[PDB]
Amino acid sequence: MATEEHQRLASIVKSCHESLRQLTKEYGATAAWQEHTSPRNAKQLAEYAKAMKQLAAIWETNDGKWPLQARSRIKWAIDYITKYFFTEGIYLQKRQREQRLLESYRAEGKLGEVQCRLMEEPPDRLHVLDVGSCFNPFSSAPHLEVTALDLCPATEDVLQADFLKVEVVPGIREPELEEGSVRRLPASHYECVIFSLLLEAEQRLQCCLQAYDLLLPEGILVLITPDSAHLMKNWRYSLARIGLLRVRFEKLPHISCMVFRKAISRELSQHWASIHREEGMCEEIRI
Repeated sequence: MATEEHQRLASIVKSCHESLRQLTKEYGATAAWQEHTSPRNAKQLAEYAKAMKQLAAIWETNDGKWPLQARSRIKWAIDYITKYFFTEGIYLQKRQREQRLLESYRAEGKLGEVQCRLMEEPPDRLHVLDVGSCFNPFSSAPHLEVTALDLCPATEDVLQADFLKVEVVPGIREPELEEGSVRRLPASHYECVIFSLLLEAEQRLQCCLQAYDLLLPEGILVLITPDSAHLMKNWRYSLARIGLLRVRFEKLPHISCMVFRKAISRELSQHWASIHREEGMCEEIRI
């Protein structure tokens, strides 16, 4: 029961605390810190100066509490990402488990010849796209290079954007902002995409398509949804159909947490959908 849930929860957070202490030692500071302590614009030095006033104020007022206290579910998300790319090389584990299946499919002759795409060695700071972000929390981690965007951002550092409305155009390496809200995004760029803003048919699916396009080969898409059962399989089919496979499902005490991975070949995951289509599964993403 929930005894297993909590027993796993507490262990994940200990793993995360330990791992992040280590990572901080290596990186010296967070991505935002580096990007901000060297201001190129007058606006940038303003941000610096206001942040200094913020720091003086945080040091004198209270103690032992950095204001933004990240929530436990988010801590799971960091932990998983760190393990998938760095500490546990799970992407490689999955690359083996996936290549084996492709072999098996071409052996049946069920899948023909396939051109694939695999990812190079993981970079020192991982491109993370936190969609529908509240307080760009993944910015707190040292190894993360976060691009956060909310429909209605409340921080200076989250980008005005409607996710479903952005052209994912390959050949650029930076988000393009026309009129203070994002118009164009670099296609196949991010190691990880986080559906912070949970999805709740056609819209509910297209968001995942865009995510797929934004992900690099073997990238991850992370979904947090509360307890508020068989539907998950009925559209794990649908996700597999688009091109990604459920590579993790954890049951937090009250929340449920999923990670899908952009497979080595899209044809692979689509054929896998064919095999595992339980009769009475919609091609779309439903509540």
